[PDB]
Amino acid sequence: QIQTPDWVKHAVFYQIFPDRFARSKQPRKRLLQEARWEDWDSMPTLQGKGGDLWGIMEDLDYIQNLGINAIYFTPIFQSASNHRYHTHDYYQVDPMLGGNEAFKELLDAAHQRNIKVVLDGVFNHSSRGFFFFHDVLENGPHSPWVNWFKIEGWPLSPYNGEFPANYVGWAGNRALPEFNHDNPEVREYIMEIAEYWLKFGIDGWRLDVPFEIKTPGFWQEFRDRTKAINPEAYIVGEVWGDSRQWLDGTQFDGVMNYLFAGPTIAFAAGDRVVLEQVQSRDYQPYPPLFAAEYATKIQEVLQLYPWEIQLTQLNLLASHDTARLMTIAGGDIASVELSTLLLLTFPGAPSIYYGDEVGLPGGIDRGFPLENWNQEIFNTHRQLITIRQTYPALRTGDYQVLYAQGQLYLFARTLGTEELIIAINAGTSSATANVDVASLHTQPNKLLYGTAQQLSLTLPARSGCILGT
Amino acid sequence: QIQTPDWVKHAVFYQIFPDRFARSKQPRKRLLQEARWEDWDSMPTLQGKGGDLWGIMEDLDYIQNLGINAIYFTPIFQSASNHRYHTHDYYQVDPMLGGNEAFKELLDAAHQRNIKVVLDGVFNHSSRGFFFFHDVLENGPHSPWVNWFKIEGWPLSPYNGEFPANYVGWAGNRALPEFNHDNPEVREYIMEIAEYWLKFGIDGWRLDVPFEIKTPGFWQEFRDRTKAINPEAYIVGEVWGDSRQWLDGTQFDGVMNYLFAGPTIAFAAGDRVVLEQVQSRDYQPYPPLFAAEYATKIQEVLQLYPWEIQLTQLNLLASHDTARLMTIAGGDIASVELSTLLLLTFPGAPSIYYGDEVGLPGGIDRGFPLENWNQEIFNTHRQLITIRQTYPALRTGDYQVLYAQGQLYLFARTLGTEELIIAINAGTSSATANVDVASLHTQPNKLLYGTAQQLSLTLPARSGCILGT
Repeated sequence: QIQTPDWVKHAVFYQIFPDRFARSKQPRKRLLQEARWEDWDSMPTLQGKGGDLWGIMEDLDYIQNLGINAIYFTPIFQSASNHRYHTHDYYQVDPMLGGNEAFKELLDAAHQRNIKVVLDGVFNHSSRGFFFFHDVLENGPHSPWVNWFKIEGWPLSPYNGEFPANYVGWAGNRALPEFNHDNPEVREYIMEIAEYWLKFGIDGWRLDVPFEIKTPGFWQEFRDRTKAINPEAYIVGEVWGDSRQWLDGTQFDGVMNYLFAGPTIAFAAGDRVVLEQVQSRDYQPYPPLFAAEYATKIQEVLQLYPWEIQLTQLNLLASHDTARLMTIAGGDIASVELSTLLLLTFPGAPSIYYGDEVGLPGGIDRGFPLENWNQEIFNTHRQLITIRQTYPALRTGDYQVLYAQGQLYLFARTLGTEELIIAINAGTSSATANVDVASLHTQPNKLLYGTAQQLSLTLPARSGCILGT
Repeated sequence: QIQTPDWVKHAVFYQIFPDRFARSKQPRKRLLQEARWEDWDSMPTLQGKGGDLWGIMEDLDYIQNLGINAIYFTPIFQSASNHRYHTHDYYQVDPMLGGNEAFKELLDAAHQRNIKVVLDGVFNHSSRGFFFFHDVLENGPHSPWVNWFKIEGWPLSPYNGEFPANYVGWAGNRALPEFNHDNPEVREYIMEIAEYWLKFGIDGWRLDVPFEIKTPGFWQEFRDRTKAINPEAYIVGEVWGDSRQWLDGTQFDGVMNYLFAGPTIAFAAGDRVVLEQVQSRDYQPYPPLFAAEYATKIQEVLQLYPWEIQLTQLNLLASHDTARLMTIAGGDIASVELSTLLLLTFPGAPSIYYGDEVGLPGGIDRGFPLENWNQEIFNTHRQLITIRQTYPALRTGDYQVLYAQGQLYLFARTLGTEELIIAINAGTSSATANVDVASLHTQPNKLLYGTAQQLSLTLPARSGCILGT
């Protein structure tokens, strides 16, 4: 029977790019932990400004105060500088980020505050330094691990672009050599990595481009071993698109729901979306949508997966891969507030991208959020998160479209007695809706957010509200 | 005040090339420890014959029975296949050898039997996969570790021999990129590696080509930190030649005494040395020596270093780097027995190269000794080791040349009351010596080995003996 972690159904996730989050407020002995202070100046690399895991641990005050109870990262394992997606050693948190020691301290500091931590697993490819590929570059045909990868001919040309690489790399890039997952050895190796970190204490896995590993039975085994070590462990696939193939209950607990992000932005932002700023590969926040259109595709999205899994989906509006919220919408604040509102009132776990909560800009490849806040946008986030953690219906309640006409959208979230009405007016003019709400046994008349069985609801332009009771 | 480990002064060392020592007598789950047996056949690399650390642990019976009480290895850290001297990760025992787990079991099994273990430290250079060099190959000029190595210009050509590497490699080889030890960071990194394994439990360090690291103060610091973790830890430099520079008491406890090996072989083997089989870079077992000549250069070698250090020298007759004993002497058994005799009766710790003890051949680049023994040569070894562990004088006693004329050599080892006379007749004919031995207070007349104050000693051709009392 389909079962997903319960803590996830009630969590608020917060995606961090550690390299560019926060510096520690203290001089840190990263890498060379034994080095004495007198030598500090002699050591240029240690002495002299990127973000690290110390930093995040130090800013747990801020993160918790925002209302966050679970942070998940981009890839943090040892890898070359500015290339965290080209794994060198999966068993080691990168030295510059503070290594396993710094990670262990952050991990404990988080758990002490009851904040979960999920890591990114880049298992489709590694790097040219990854040990077993290293052995292949050194021994060629004689290397015993040739069959661990996808070699096409000899000789290989790892670094000289003037000659054919002769081995398959992600997106045709030599620095991203792919794994031969069909090989039961490669598979066993991936599984053992997954198990290790769960034993270490992480609260589960983000899966990078998991749809590339096509070996049948691969992800069910992944789920089996994973849950074996931690039955409450959260397995999220980063998949852009219909993810039914992996959401049958035997693989992931959910995916990063870009199917939610596209329509939500296309409706809240409308024709204000800055096209040259949309990572069209991930989501489609265009063409602009009218209330009735947002309503049908949203319901279509809500009946795509089993309800238990829908509740553990990772809803988002941005990621390391896309532009920030303020940027995708040409600085239109209302687009941010309206979008965030739909995000924090959607069934499934919400995910806030670090920086968005302070109105920080960001195109498709900026950081250090705690360094000019957009107070308004910040308050919208904190307040909405408090409200989501205050009413169970907003987390695991059902979802009912009440009204969707023109540019005005109304739906209700209900759990037992609790009934909440959420309204969105994406239009440039004030609007009112007359609705026959006989599906509700109460009459939500109290404003829990914003300003505003027969109901007459009037909303100001580009505004949303939450009605309680 | 100069002080070296005491256990070393009474140990008998046994040099092993793990890859080619012994296979485990059991199917082993190296690398993928979690893999289930049903998959064994699906895993070609695991299922299908090199030596490993399991194997050595299983053959501790044999090693201890030989009389060995300390084994030291060639490089065993993670590295490409057939290239153990090109380190990939210093913090990991190579997967194929059984990893840290297998090493941990061998380490404990040895210590339970009171047998020490010394590892080889290759700190002058690493490999192209070594993480920080990896970062340099990936980021070039922008890599933050450029100054960790010896880059000469851009761009670098790591694997394409048709273009200049542009970075310094050991002996001009690109696969062996050198470290910039002058960099206090590189140095701190080396030191931390050294400390780690000592904390792990190893009984000290063999230092590979340490004379290449010229940074002043480097080896004194190495000694300081090392002994800090384990005051009884054995620091041996692999240096071929006058090692006074490093044997002043602030650096090594001793070196692999090739200054002993050269003359010893040149005398015991004489013109039977097979020139095309001598690694002339390490030692010079030519031209052949007459007794009187062996005597003067041996005394010259015995007054080269402080006595406390001479007692912890690692005397040997062969290494991974040279030809085996049976091979260097054209299969002349007497050369082996005579040489081994001089080795086991010399002041300082003796080192036996695995295979030599069974007459195994070996040119300058064969293994698996426990697989046709030369019983005679084996008995000579075991017996001589038993005799060395039986009389303290043979270990830490003084050294006095009694007679050296023609092809007949006599010396005594004395400790307190104990006085031992060792005789060598390298000649092809029977010989007798008349000596005035007034330096001794006893008259050694008992044969403890071999067949034979005024003394008349007669020795058969190509033979040696030990006289007790």
